[PDB]
Amino acid sequence: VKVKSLCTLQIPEGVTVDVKGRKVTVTGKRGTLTKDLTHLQLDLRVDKKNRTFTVIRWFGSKIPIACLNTTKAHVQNMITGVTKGYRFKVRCAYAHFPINVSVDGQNIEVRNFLGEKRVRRQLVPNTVKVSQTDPSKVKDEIVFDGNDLEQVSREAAVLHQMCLVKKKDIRKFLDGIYVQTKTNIE
RNA sequence: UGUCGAACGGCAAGUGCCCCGAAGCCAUCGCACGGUGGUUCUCGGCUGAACGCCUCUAAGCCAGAAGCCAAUCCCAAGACCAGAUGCCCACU
Ligand SMILES: [K+]
Ligand SMILES: [K+]
Ligand SMILES: [Mg+2]
Ligand SMILES: [Mg+2]
Ligand SMILES: [Mg+2]
Ligand SMILES: [Mg+2]
Ligand SMILES: [Mg+2]
Ligand SMILES: [Mg+2]
Ligand SMILES: [Mg+2]
Ligand code: NA
Repeated sequence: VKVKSLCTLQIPEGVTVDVKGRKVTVTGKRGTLTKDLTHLQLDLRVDKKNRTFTVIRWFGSKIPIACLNTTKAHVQNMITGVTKGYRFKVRCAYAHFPINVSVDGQNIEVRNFLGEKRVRRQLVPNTVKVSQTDPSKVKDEIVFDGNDLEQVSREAAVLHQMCLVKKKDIRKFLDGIYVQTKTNIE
C-alpha cells in the first residue's frame, strides 16, 4: 500500500469550492453545483488562500487510488460548469423520412422517425435548457444547455437512445439523432 | 290395451305412449366481465479514472424483458388486533 497518494487542482478566481463530509459544493457565477461523494472515503481539502483543491488517499491499493483522479475530474467538471457551462448540439440524420422535432418548454417530441407513427416524448429536467436552432442556420439541430455535465450528457444520450433502429441492418439504416459538438455556453 | 255396466270421472301397464309445456337448472350451443406501478436480468449508454491517451466500470449514474416483487383480486388475528363500537353485568 502507498502511504500517501494525492491529487491537486487549481481553482479560478470567480469560483469557491467548499468541502464538508466528502460533499463538494462548487459555487461560482451563473450558479452552484453540489456533488455527493460519501461513497469514496477520501480526504478532501481546500486551501482558499492558495485556491487549491486537494484529495488524498491514505494507505491505498490500486482500487482506492484510482478514485483520486475521478474525484479531481468531477470537481474540475463542476468548475467549468459554473464558469462556462456545457452546451451539447445534436443533429437529426435521416435518409428518406425527415425527423420532426418539437421543443415546447421542457418537453421534446420526435415524430416520423423512419416513418413510424409513434410519437417519442422526453421530459427534460429544468436544470437543463433545451432549444431548437433555427432551420436557416443549422438544419435539424437540438441544443442542450446546463451547468452539470452529467445531466447535459444524459439528456443528449436519452434523446439519442430513443431513436434507435430496430429489426433492420443498422449499417445501412443510419437514421437517428447523434450529438455532433460538445462545447461551452460562454 | 285392459278395467270399474255405459257416459262422466278415472284407474292399471314400476312416468303406457305421443305433442306442446312454465318455474328451476343449464351450453363458448346463449350472454357479461377479465386493470396499476416498481426492482432488476441480458444489453445499450452517460460521466470517468486505473494507465497524461483510451475505456459502460473500477467509485458513481441513465434507460431497461411475457422473469421477479408489490397494488388490484381470494382466504384471512394460532398474526392471539392496547382497532373502533352497541347493550347489560362486574369494579368503582
Ligand atoms: K312400458
Ligand atoms: K320439448
Ligand atoms: Mg430484416
Ligand atoms: Mg294411470
Ligand atoms: Mg289390479
Ligand atoms: Mg357455460
Ligand atoms: Mg452498463
Ligand atoms: Mg421486469
Ligand atoms: Mg377478522
Ligand atoms: Na469516456
